[PDB]
Amino acid sequence: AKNVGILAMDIYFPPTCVQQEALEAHDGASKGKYTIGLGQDCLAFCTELEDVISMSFNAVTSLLEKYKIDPKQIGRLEVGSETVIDKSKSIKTFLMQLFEKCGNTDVEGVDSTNACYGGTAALLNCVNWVESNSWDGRYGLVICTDSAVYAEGPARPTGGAAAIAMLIGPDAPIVFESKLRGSHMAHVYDFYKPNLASEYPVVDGKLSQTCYLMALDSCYKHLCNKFEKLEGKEFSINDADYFVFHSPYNKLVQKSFARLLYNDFLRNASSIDEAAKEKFTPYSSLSLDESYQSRDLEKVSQQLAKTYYDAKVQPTTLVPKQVGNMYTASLYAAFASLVHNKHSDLAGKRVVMFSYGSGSTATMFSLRLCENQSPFSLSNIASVMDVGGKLKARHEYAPEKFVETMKLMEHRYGAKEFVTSKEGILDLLAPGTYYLKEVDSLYRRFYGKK
Repeated sequence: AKNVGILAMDIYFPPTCVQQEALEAHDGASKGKYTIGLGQDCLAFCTELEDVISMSFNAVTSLLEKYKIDPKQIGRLEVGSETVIDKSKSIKTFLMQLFEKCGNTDVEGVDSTNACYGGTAALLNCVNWVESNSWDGRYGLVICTDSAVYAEGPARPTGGAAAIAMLIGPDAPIVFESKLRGSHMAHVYDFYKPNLASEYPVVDGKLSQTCYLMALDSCYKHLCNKFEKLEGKEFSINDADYFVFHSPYNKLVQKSFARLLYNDFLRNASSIDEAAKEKFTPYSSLSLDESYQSRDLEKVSQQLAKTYYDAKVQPTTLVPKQVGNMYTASLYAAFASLVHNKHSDLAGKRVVMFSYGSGSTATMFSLRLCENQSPFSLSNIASVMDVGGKLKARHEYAPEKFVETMKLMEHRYGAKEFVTSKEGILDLLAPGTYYLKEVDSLYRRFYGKK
């Protein structure tokens, strides 16, 4: 199996959304608190008719369909999600209905979990499966799916929902540079969900910033070390064409890329020019511990990174800014944004990906993009995903109707024995979309289509 990586991708997000500007006004918030301070424009959200299962159905069926993939040709199916539906029965098992109809039940894979990192863990397991002695010559299929918008509180504007499906196989247009990565994992209580009966997390804002930056620095350092062994030169921001990040909100993306410039400063890397050096020098006496909480450092790193950001990062932001936090699918939606925006110039380029999940688990890994024939080509991936079209076909909710919907979702969370209400909503879903009809008295969920 040569050149293993991503062959095909498709993406689903709910058409129902709320504009961040309007939400600012609805809340008691000063203008631009969300659109500038978070860097977020719009928030897609599941109504009562949509959930992680239904969104996965849309994305996988669309992928299978538009790339003309025989479902019998899937040898492994894996799911990343932090959205808990059952404590025992995996989301993977639900998705198997989509293969049973073909009689394809000999399929490896289950669910991977750690916060926003589960989709990455699955992706890597699937790539490793293709390269392994156990590979049977069939495709791997990875699903990242998540939905959560807190009905109340300060975290409500940072919600979102999507499912991404990725077909994995040899001879790919998107190739894993297998040795060029670094991971960081640790036992921390930065952000976790310890109360099984509620969606509210315990958050330690203090620890969480320290944890995320520590993971990012550490992944970058490990990847740089690997690069130095591989290519015999020190890595800098100049050695990749694009940097793609886990993108819960856009401001964190800006800070993340800027932190990489600071790292380059510390390593006296060649991305750091004359003037940049002089900008960072006042901060050369800061300890690492000190570096994580310095606002002044943040702003200078931001000033330095500014020009590189528009070239290397900005094209990865379309979907996350228009949809919101997609949790496990976030990084892959940023990547999908990149393909949408730059497909005709991506052949030959290096793309660095950074995946994070609180608790904490993180990996920075590198991809090389390649010219390939359709249907497994960058151009055909951009065409199939139709991100432009999906964005044009959205339906805006007033913040009012949005808040009522979130209260409704709060009511249906971990609940049994109800029928969803289709009146006014089904009209908004595109033709062929899966939706939740009812959850019976034994918590069993039933779906329709269209």
